[PDB]
This record gives sequence, C-alpha cells and structure tokens, in this order.
Amino acid sequence: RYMSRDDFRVLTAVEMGMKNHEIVPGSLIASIASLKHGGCNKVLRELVKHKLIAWERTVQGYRLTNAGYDYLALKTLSSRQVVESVGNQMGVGKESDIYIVANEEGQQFALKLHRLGRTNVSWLYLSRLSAMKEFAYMKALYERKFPVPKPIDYNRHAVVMELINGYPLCQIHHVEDPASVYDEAMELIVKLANHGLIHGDFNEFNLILDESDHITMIDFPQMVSTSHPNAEWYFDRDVKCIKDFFMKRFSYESELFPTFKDIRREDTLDVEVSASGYTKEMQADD
Repeated sequence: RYMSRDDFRVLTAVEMGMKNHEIVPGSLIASIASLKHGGCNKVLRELVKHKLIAWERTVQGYRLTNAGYDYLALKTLSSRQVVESVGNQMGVGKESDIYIVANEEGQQFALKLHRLGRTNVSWLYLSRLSAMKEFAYMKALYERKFPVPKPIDYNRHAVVMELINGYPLCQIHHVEDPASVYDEAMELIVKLANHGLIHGDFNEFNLILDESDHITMIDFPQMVSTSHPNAEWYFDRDVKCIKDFFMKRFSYESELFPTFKDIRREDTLDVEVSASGYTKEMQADD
C-alpha cells in the first residue's frame, strides 16, 4: 500500500545490516537508516505490521522477510519501468518461484524470485548470488544462440526475462511426433557439452514446449563443467532423464542417444569467462 521513502530506507537498512548478524538490532538500524522526523522505531512498527520485516529474540532484533526482499527488488525494478504489475505464481525453478509480470506498456514478462539458504545471512546472500548466476549464464548462453529466454533485468534475487509461450514437457501428454522433440533435447545436451557445460537437472520441469514444438531451457542452477573428473556421469544422468521421460510419457524408445566421447570442444571455456565477466560487472554494485 502507501509506502513513503522513509519506510523504504529502513527496509534497505534492515537489508544492509543483515549482511552481518542474523538479527539486526534497532539501534544499529537507526544509525544505517538516518531520517527527519527521525521516527524510526515508528517506521519499524509500520513495517512489522505490513509483514515486510519481523522481530526476534542470544539477543535481539529485526530480519527482512521473504515479502520484504520481494518488495525491495520489485519496487527497484518498478523505478526502471520493468515491472508495473505482479501476477499469480505459475511456476517454480529448483531454487526459485516463477511469476508473470507486466511493464508500463502492458507487455508481459516472466519473473524469477530466487529463494536459497537455510540461515538469514546466507539466505539474502545466496538468493542474490543465485539471481546473479542465472542472469550472467542466460546473457552468456543467449549471446551464443542457445534456446533460453531473453534476459531483461536483474535486482537482488529477482530476474526478469522473456515469457516463453508454451508449457513444460511434464504438462504435455500429446506431441505431433516424439522423434523430433526427443532429438532436439539430446542436441541441446551435446550443444551445452560442446561449450563446456553440463546442465545437472535436465528434465521435463525445466524444458518448455512452444507452438511449433520447440524446447527452451528455463532453469539451470547447478551446472557442471565438462572438465569435471565425474563429468561423464553428469552428462549420462541428464541423457537417461530424457530417455526415462520420453519412454513413460510418449513411450518413445530410441538408440539415437549421445555419449561423452561424441563431445567436440570449441571455445570452451569462453562461456564461463563471459558469464564470470557479467557476474563481476553485476557485483560492482550493491
């Protein structure tokens, strides 16, 4: 509802202070925040009420909530006119919640809200890094003509991207022909591998099928380098997950499946160098 910059500053102070300490005490928040009419203990009470923050007891203070972190990122993105309205949750990634958003112009985009960490300090830190990783790797992959959505903008744990019109393969019971859709997923495995990457979670919950039955990689949070001592294990596991899915969903069994010896390297690394490059540029601001 009605926010005010004084209320947004205290939220950013709870956030700032959360880098160190599980719980940021009032006195340390008043210092980081600053004001006029100085009514900080008043603003903290107004923030507790709107459940953007929470109070806890060791001694004794404030933590930003999931709703608070969500608001900080969504309001920052709004200032840039990347998000004007948030919809219902329509998806999930391995460590994220997918939502449909809209800009000022009424154009619809997807939004990923990353949620990782089982400790306050490692929660806002790892969720931010997980968002930094997705934007960096989508930028790097999209530049190399990989079937991934277009990266739009990032902030904190929030990643705005091209909305892909279509459904995940787990929702598709009938395909025109499983022979082409099966081969395209296997080609994406070999393609990633040729660029020095192994997905790690190649499945029917991360692959989206569009109008003319094309595949789009939506979530790739824990990639493995083909240089890994156990890379061939990770490669094959991803292959077998596709064979397991097609055999049960459409009963499409085939012998046109790849092996780790079929991989022919090119630029590899480059993709990591490009993705690391984007992560450094993003890390330069906080």
